[PDB]
Amino acid sequence: ADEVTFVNRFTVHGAPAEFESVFARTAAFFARQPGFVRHTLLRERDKDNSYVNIAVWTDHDAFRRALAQPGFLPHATALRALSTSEHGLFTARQTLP
Amino acid sequence: DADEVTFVNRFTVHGAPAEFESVFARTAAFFARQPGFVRHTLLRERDKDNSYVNIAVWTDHDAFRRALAQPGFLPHATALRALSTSEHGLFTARQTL
Ligand SMILES: [Cl-]
Repeated sequence: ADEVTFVNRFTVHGAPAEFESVFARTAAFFARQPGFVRHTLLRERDKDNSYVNIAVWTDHDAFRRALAQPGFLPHATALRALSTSEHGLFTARQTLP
Repeated sequence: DADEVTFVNRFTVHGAPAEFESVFARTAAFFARQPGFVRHTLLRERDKDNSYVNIAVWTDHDAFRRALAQPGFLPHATALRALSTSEHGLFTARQTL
């Protein structure tokens, strides 16, 4: 299978510190799932309420098994309370180096 | 500031995706010769032919800006403008695992 990259754009409606806490707990959850490779949370420079998360998984099935975990639900609910999300699943076509 | 910057550029490709990808490879190689270039990833949305995201990391904003100001960037920018629409943002990494 090929690696998949999940890209999630967040518009944060409450306090960014609270969002980062909730996000940190979400990321720790995913980080102990089989097939998790890496993640980066990015904050937009000219804004205070704009974030993008990039998460890499070994394959599509590992990503969906993680998302299907009942243990994700509290994290999904908390994130939904604090933010509007637009997400997509991608594959990498070029990487340099 | 002196913070590492991550440039996120979302593209809708209206010409041939193969031509878009080829132009991008040459664009990335140009950037790879620029001081302060860290890494480049071109992502394609799964089961869309026409939706891409470039993630480009630079040691700081000034190194990025200077790269975009080089005369050598112009042919690449010109080719991308012929083939795609795009929306960009500049970000700083907040969390990583
Ligand atoms: Cl990442």
